[PDB]
Amino acid sequence: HHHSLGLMIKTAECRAEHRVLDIGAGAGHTALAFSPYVQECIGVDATKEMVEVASSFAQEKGVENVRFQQGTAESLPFPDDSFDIITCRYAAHHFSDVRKAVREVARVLKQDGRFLLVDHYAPEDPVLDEFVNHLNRLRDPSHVRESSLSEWQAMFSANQLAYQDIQKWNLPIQYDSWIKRGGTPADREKQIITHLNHASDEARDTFCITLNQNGQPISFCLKAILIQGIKREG
Repeated sequence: HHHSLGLMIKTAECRAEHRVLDIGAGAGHTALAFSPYVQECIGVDATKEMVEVASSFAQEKGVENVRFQQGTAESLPFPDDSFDIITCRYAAHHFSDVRKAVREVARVLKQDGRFLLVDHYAPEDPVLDEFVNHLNRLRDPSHVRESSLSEWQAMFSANQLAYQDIQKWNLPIQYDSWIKRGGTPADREKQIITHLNHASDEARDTFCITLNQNGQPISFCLKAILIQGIKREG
């Protein structure tokens, strides 16, 4: 996911004295990419296993200014106004309570600090919203919900973040590879195939659904965005 990462780095306007928090840090790629440009990166991930993976990956690359810990966005342990930049890349759809996550992000962000949020999102039309959320939940039972852009705008406003859409793009998904990386079993996959094959015309257009004549899916697109939040006042 080099495009989203490069976009975030570009948009962040990194300075050498900046402190960065990465929410849902995974194997540590986002934090490592920021590390040459800032003073310090802190990653939080929900699983102990990813915290250990990220830390050994930092060691293996010799970076000394990145640290990882276990935690969730819904309860960040950090003081108010402590980060210059907060990043969240393809993680929000896994939050158990996104409204509480944003409240926490806003709390720990410094005044005029930047929240850089990349995720795929639900179209405004509730039927397309539902189609894509169901598709992603079938493949990943960790999936909670991908919010609409309306919803993000309302959550930012609720927490005194200025909202800006930096870039929107279609995120192309190669079906065979997507199923393999999800480890989805045959019966779960059969449900995915039925879902894609029975898509409305509007869903087929919106999500760029490509199929074989025998109904075996080939590709589709998710709707991706980089949103920037800036902490202001109320």
